Amino acid sequence: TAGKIFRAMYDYMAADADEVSFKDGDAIINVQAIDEGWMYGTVQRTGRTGMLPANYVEAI
Repeated sequence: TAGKIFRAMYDYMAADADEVSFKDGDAIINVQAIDEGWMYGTVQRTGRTGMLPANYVEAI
């Protein structure tokens, strides 16, 4: 029942207040998903919500 969840694999560095800073090993959820472009979830490491590069995080 809605248990896809995701996971990051790199230490992305937010460029502004629109992205997030998740590191490899941290987990995240999925409030949105533009696909073929960027993503959106709440950093479980702190709770900030922003965009994420699909070329960094992946599913598990």
